[PDB]
Amino acid sequence: GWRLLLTRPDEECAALAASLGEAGVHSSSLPLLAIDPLEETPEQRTLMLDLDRYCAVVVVSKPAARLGLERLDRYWPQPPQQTWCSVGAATAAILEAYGLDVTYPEQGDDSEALLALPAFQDSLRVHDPKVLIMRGEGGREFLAERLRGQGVQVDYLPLYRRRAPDYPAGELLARVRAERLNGLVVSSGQGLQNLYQLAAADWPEIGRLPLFVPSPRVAEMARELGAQRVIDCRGASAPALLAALTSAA
Ligand SMILES: [Cl-]
Ligand SMILES: [Cl-]
Repeated sequence: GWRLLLTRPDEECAALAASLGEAGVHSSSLPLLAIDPLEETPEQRTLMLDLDRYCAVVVVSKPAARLGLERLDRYWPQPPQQTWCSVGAATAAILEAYGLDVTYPEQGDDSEALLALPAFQDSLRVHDPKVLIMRGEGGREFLAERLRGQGVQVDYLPLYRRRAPDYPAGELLARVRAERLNGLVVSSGQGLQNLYQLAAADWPEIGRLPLFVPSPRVAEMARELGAQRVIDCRGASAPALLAALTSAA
């Protein structure tokens, strides 16, 4: 059967490993990014104290929901009236567990899916619309750029930095060989980049394996890097990965 390398951050990695194990798929976890919470600056705290200026808040990732909820809880006994948005169901559920109503697409692989969602566009129907994006220190500029194009002002709240964990030399190749892995999962472009960087000289070998990517954009990024077997899952969730595994080899 399928024997997969997972490369997602540690917390999301364990939840995926468990789902895959429950479905009877073997996996080995090698997080290619670690999540380092950011120290809130005075300018960032001000954004949070003025959270009620935003008609929508977009949470781009599971760590952004977790860390973003900490600051919400810190500064808001009662959350202001605004629309909370997510790209996927899995990010939405962290917010939902807190008690928020979340706007998100059902297909939901990428920023585009949220951007095109009628419920999301409706939340922008406001005088001088302002949106807050909760995310890492860096990321995709697409959503901000597009929102600004429609006359929406866009602020970022960085919550964490993403860094490559330090592994003993050869960890990636050792894992693929020792665990007889026949597939790789990445869940983002940065994750895919870190994989290429860590593969280094063994990339011709590693790039050979079925590479399961969450979206068309990441699929394109992977071809550009020389990955020979690029597989587009319809999103980053476990069910999406299972359906993609069934269809592949
Ligand atoms: Cl992954
Ligand atoms: Cl970052």
